[PDB]
Amino acid sequence: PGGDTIFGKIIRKEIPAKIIFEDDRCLAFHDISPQAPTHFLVIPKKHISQISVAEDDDESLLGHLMIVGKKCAADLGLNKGYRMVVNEGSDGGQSVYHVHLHVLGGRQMHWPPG
Amino acid sequence: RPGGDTIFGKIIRKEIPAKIIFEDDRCLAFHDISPQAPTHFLVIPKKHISQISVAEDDDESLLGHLMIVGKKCAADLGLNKGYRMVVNEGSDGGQSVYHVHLHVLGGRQMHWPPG
Repeated sequence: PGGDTIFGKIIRKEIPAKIIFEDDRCLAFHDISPQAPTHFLVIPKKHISQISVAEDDDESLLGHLMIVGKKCAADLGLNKGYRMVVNEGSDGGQSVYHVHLHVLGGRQMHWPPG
Repeated sequence: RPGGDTIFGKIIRKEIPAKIIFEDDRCLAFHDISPQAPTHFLVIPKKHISQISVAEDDDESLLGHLMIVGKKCAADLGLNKGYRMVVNEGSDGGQSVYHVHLHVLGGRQMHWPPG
């Protein structure tokens, strides 16, 4: 395992998180520093440090994060829409080196996206 | 019609011009006409899916492929300091074209919140 980051600790259930959905290969949970009325993350259980090092073999898994994200969004009542975000590196503002998909909604999201 | 009715379908079929970065059997990457960062491009599926909220379970590989292509193009374009990937859904998400698309933005510091 899950990796040497705080998201690894969350996957291993070593520290608490408000879990929305789990399966054998990913976990969705509310972000601890929410930027919208609904703001959650979907992360793979496989430790991929960042999107730039993902491989072709990971394509199904990455797509799974997005499908889980959109299903969780529907379940959380985000019927007016939402925004998904993946941050990479310094310029991307990536805060934890474990791949994570942000899903934000419950308010108008603006442009540019940061 | 292959590619759908939106202006992204027109781009897929080469009916309107675009600044194409990458093309394969599943997707197309091209620069955004209204960039919000020094580098700002889109990766879209050739299969028309109107928005992420209606994607099917069987679309997983294709959606993941958009991200792999996004990160490969970012590398090929020299975005070594990082970048942000964005999918907009519906009104609150600020979606203006109803054909699924992955934004990739870089070349400057991106801020938080992401809009």
